[PDB]
Amino acid sequence: PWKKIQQNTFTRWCNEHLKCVNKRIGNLQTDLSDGLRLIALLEVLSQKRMYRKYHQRPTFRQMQLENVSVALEFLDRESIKLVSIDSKAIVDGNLKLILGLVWTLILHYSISMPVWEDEGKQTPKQRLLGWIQNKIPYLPITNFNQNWQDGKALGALVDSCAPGLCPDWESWDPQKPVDNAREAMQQADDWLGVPQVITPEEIIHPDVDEHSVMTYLSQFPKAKLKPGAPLKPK
Repeated sequence: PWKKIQQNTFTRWCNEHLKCVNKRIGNLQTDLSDGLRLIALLEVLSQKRMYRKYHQRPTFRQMQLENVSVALEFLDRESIKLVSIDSKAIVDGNLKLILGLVWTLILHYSISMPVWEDEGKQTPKQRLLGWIQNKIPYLPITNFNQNWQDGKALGALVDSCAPGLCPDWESWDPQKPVDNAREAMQQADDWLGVPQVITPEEIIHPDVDEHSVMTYLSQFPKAKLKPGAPLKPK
């Protein structure tokens, strides 16, 4: 069951981007095969259009391979190195490899490229880990799994971005993981506008993979306080 968390998160992350161009993925293992959603997703992330024309209604496997080819040449031109990916992998629904592709895109567009203020030559994992640490310097943040399990750090992070959103996170009962996670995230979703690409039940699970957590947490650096945010002190 928990072995679907990365798939779930990666799927939500894609939909969050695909909605603006009115598209959505139902099944990650099969909905990027005709290459149309993959192309759409790339156009949104890079804000650039494809180098050549593609088939807007690929019924045949050939047209799908050609379609993914457009998406893959696009990545090749942007100098975005992919891991063990060919068109055949996407079109045939090789789950493990398309997930690798999504993480590659997530890593590139969400952590490597973006401009981040709040001051936070280093691996992407280090950059995000550095930004987060700077936000809550009173918690030893060294990883993207165990540090978030009790759900208190999530409250600490949200309140750090907008002091007053979760002011008494420190007094939160550590043995109520989901309630802490939900509270923190729902507030981040509401007033910091970060989508819950990973759910509170998943973020605290013992098996949660660092990638899923990084995908969700990679959304805080560019987050901004909304107007009318209910803030309460001590």
